[PDB]
Amino acid sequence: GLLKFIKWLL
Ligand SMILES: CCCCCCCCCCCCOP(=O)([O-])OCC[N+](C)(C)C
Ligand SMILES: CCCCCCCCCCCCOP(=O)([O-])OCC[N+](C)(C)C
Ligand SMILES: CCCCCCCCCCCCOP(=O)([O-])OCC[N+](C)(C)C
Ligand SMILES: CCCCCCCCCCCCOP(=O)([O-])OCC[N+](C)(C)C
Ligand SMILES: CCCCCCCCCCCCOP(=O)([O-])OCC[N+](C)(C)C
Ligand SMILES: CCCCCCCCCCCCOP(=O)([O-])OCC[N+](C)(C)C
Ligand SMILES: CCCCCCCCCCCCOP(=O)([O-])OCC[N+](C)(C)C
Ligand SMILES: CCCCCCCCCCCCOP(=O)([O-])OCC[N+](C)(C)C
Ligand SMILES: CCCCCCCCCCCCOP(=O)([O-])OCC[N+](C)(C)C
Ligand SMILES: CCCCCCCCCCCCOP(=O)([O-])OCC[N+](C)(C)C
Repeated sequence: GLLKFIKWLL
């Protein structure tokens, strides 16, 4: 979880 949202943010 979580990492996918950060990959979008990046
Ligand atoms: C600054 C913070 C101080 C500490 C406060 C206490 C917070 C404790 C939070 C503990 C949360 C535990 O989540 P979990 O059971 O794995 O739910 C997620 C389940 N899935 C992966 C299936 C979506
Ligand atoms: C704004 C204030 C924020 C404070 C944040 C404090 C965070 C404390 C984190 C404590 C360590 C939690 O490690 P964990 O659940 O085993 O991680 C790995 C999770 N998976 C196994 C699902 C990959
Ligand atoms: C993008 C990733 C998002 C992950 C979100 C994970 C959410 C985990 C939530 C875990 C909540 C389970 O504790 P609860 O029964 O409500 O605890 C009691 C709470 N009080 C002491 C304040 C009454
Ligand atoms: C990036 C985030 C990682 C997860 C960090 C842990 C978050 C834990 C939050 C738990 C908050 C519990 O509060 P409460 O008073 O029982 O509210 C209940 C609110 N609902 C009825 C809408 C569920
Ligand atoms: C404001 C201060 C900010 C400090 C921020 C510190 C960040 C620490 C990050 C610690 C990351 C630990 O990764 P890990 O559990 O081994 O990853 C497992 C990843 N997969 C599930 C994809 C394999
Ligand atoms: C008040 C709310 C503030 C929230 C602040 C959130 C900070 C999040 C920082 C997340 C940093 C994640 O690092 P990472 O790549 O998994 O680290 C492991 C490094 N290697 C890949 C080289 C092993
Ligand atoms: C105890 C520590 C303080 C409380 C921290 C609580 C953090 C909980 C984070 C929960 C994040 C849930 O993401 P969500 O709405 O499903 O994502 C948006 C999805 N769409 C883009 C498709 C609309
Ligand atoms: C008001 C509160 C604001 C809090 C804001 C927190 C933001 C946290 C951002 C965390 C970013 C983590 O980056 P990373 O995974 O190491 O990037 C890797 C990127 N490349 C693969 C291209 C090298
Ligand atoms: C505790 C304080 C919480 C503050 C919460 C602030 C909420 C408002 C965040 C608004 C963020 C807007 O980003 P955006 O232009 O859609 O990003 C797109 C990013 N890429 C171009 C890399 C895809
Ligand atoms: C602090 C400003 C917050 C507001 C940002 C608004 C969205 C702008 C558009 C998205 C910008 C994406 O940048 P990034 O690929 O992650 O850049 C990383 C650059 N360094 C490798 C040099 C650290």
